[PDB]
Amino acid sequence: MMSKPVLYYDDISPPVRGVLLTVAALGIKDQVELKLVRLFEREHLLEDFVKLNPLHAVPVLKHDDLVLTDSHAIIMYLCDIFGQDGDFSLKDPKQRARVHNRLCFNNAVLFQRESIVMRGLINRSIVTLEDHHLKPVQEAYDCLEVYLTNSKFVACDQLTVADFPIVACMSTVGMVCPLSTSRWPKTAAWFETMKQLPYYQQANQVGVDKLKERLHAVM
Amino acid sequence: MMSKPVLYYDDISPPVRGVLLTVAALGIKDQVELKLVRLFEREHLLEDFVKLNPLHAVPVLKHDDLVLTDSHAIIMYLCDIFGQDGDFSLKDPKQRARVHNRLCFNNAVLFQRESIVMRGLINRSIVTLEDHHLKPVQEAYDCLEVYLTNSKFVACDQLTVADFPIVACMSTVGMVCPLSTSRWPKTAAWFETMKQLPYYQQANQVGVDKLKERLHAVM
Ligand SMILES: N[C@@H](CCC(=O)N[C@@H](CS)C(=O)NCC(=O)O)C(=O)O
Ligand SMILES: N[C@@H](CCC(=O)N[C@@H](CS)C(=O)NCC(=O)O)C(=O)O
Ligand SMILES: O=c1c(-c2ccc(O)cc2)coc2cc(O)c(O)cc12
Ligand SMILES: O=c1c(-c2ccc(O)cc2)coc2cc(O)c(O)cc12
Ligand SMILES: [Ca+2]
Ligand SMILES: [Ca+2]
Ligand SMILES: [Ca+2]
Ligand SMILES: [Ca+2]
Repeated sequence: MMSKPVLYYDDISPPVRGVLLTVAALGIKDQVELKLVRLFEREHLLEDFVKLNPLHAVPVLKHDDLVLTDSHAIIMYLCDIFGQDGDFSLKDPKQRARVHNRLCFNNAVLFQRESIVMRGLINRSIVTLEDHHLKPVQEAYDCLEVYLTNSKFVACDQLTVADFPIVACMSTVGMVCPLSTSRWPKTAAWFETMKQLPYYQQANQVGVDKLKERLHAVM
Repeated sequence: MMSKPVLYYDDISPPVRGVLLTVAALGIKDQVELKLVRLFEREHLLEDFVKLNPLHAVPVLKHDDLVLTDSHAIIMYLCDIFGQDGDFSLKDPKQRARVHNRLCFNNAVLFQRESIVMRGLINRSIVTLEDHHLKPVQEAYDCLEVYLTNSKFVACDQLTVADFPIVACMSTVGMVCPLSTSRWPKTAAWFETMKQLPYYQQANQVGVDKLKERLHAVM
């Protein structure tokens, strides 16, 4: 009779996969109900979903009357109510701020730059990738490489929920802007490490593979 | 001998002014030291600042060894350590998530759309504003109008720190995409309310006026 959060989702979306990765890492796959909202079917444009989220985007989390409409806020909230006593705890204010700071980096920099390119490719706004498209992504790689020089994972020396949105993005934009282990060695090593998490395949690779298939169709 | 946070800032920046508004609202203007980093002088490109923040952007907050490089994470952190027992408290997990959700809206939607237009204008990438420029801003207004129909302020019925980044942005992009009280009545009424906060003039209007002058020069 506990209230279960409901995650409105399409796992081709990197923001969605950041949450899926988080749900698995926190061990709460059984406490979060899923509700599929298929982007290529345009189910995010249905009147109910637009009423739920005027941004008409996934993911969305509904928990009782709480409606979160950004993967990054969903991730922090799931940590608060399910991860306070574990390895992903955000109880310490400086630790919470370190993690939040890198969530902001993903939301405002890395995913923004990935989505300009990916949205243009999907809607056929771009047919050929020019340097104007990939240079901002490589600048984001440069920043990530600095972060992963200063700590072992994106926000500190331990894995945190901030690694999950960034790796969801990294594994997506990587198909059009591949990581060079020589130019970004700390980032490549971190990427390889994250792919080895036991839940990486079901929480992130499935969705990447579906998007790769959609991109092969449009290119 | 308490450690004072240091805010690296230029108040022409809406993200900076979201923090300045927060600092005043929390009553901590005396607990946060300021360090000016002038964008038009290119002080954000100096080697020290780039080492501090590879994104070479303001604001930055340094507190002991903690370095936050996004206004939205700075705002949440200042609430945690200075506002836990007051009217802007984020101690409740659902309240924190509501506020964080609208910070994400500002970081990922409203400010992103404001900055594409403002950056293009400043660097002369755009000389005339076309519908491709203002339509995404008006879509963001449509979402904000929904939020302000469901609650009195952006995140709930009380003023929260989420109102401050959004009003910093709103007062900036408003100079190129004016709010229509007939098309967005709840947003206009909220905007007028925020302008009446006693700290609005020094924390936000000064910086807007400087940017208006910079825009008059470039247009
Ligand atoms: N900042 C948001 C971004 C969400 C987002 O952009 N989702 C995309 C898929 S990657 C979407 O649903 N797009 C549909 C649309 O924009 O109409 C988050 O992290 O949740
Ligand atoms: N998401 C960041 C954005 C910061 C940002 O874009 N700041 C701009 C001024 S509005 C800047 O310093 N730009 C300089 C540059 O990009 O080189 C935040 O909210 O702090
Ligand atoms: O934008 C999209 C859509 C999408 C949205 C609406 C629609 O009708 C069909 C596909 C689907 O997957 C994505 C994955 C990304 O990594 C990204 O940056 C953007 C998108
Ligand atoms: O981008 C800028 C710069 C800027 C950055 C670097 C520089 O060398 C000179 C001005 C200054 O003020 C801004 C205000 C905004 O509201 C915005 O969206 C973007 C900017
Ligand atoms: Ca179930
Ligand atoms: Ca309906
Ligand atoms: Ca002082
Ligand atoms: Ca130096």
